[PDB]
Amino acid sequence: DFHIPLPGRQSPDHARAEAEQLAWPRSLGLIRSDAAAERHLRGGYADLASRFYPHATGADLDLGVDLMSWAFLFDDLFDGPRGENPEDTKQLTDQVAAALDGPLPDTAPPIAHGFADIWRRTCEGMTPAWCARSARHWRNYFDGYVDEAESRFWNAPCDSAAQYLAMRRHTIGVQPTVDLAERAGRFEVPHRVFDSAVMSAMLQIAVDVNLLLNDIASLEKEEARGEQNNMVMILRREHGWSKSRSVSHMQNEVRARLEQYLLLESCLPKVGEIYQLDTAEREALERYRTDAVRTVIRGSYDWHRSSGRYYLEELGSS
Ligand SMILES: C/C(=C\CC/C(C)=C/COP(=O)(O)OP(=O)(O)O)CCC=C(CF)CF
Ligand SMILES: [Mg+2]
Ligand SMILES: [Mg+2]
Ligand SMILES: [Mg+2]
Repeated sequence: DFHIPLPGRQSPDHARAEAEQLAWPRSLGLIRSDAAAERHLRGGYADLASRFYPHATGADLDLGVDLMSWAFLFDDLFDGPRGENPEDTKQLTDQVAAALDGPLPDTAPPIAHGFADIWRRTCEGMTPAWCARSARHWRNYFDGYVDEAESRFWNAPCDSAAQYLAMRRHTIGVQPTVDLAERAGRFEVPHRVFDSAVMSAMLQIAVDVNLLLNDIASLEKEEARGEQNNMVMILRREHGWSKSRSVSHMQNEVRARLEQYLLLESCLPKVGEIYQLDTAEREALERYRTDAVRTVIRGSYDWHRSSGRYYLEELGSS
């Protein structure tokens, strides 16, 4: 339990989105057995999308559903030996990230064709400058998986919280998730305001809160697997604390960050005057605050407590 002073929201079209969530990944070759389908439904991935994107319905919401489907199918391809070899991790991430640049060869693994279909749908109808900034966010995410594989290979665990966050902030995938809230909402935050120091601090709070929530929710699955790059394990190594002290420390950190997040929300009216936002930009920035940044913070908190997540080698083979 944590202090998330934000209203819980869920798309009114969530029942349909959960009922139809399997048709897209099955048609892409991402779910190939019936047991794989049930394993997927147990993740609650359409549920998570409907809470990340409460403002989306219909096809817009289905794009968010497919993003969560692909994202967790993708992340599963690295829990095994591939996530241990940075050469093989890079080999796969480069075939996925290639879709950001052009058409994939038909020999690409299905996980890459899945990403290509999502990225094609994310960009259509957005400004080219928005597509380029989002493609950069994806490349940061893929490169982060190669850094995590480098840490496991050379058996160099993250010795500090600082060194962990510099790596986990990219692999958590929050920024590509927030980017899709703009696409699913059919709006764009003023690009000069996205780059502002105030917005970056708010975005960084949303990332930190998410990875802290995830490191606590999946501590058992990572303790039973000897993983050393988890915030509760790193705090015990960095500060010599117990498990009960590090966990309560992480509650205080998500506590302090969400109060600082409120402080920054109150600065946005002044931030808009600084960048001379017209009324339309003022509204798009308001939508970004409530339908993209707030939703990625609150939506993750509700879903980490309800997700069942707390044989796929075919998807990464040419
Ligand atoms: C791109 C997205 C998800 C991809 C899957 C990712 C990055 C999952 C990151 O969590 P992991 O520690 O790698 O494994 P887990 O499933 O939690 O045991 C959006 C979901 C946002 C999250 C924020 F925390 C997922 F936890
Ligand atoms: Mg994982
Ligand atoms: Mg991972
Ligand atoms: Mg985890």
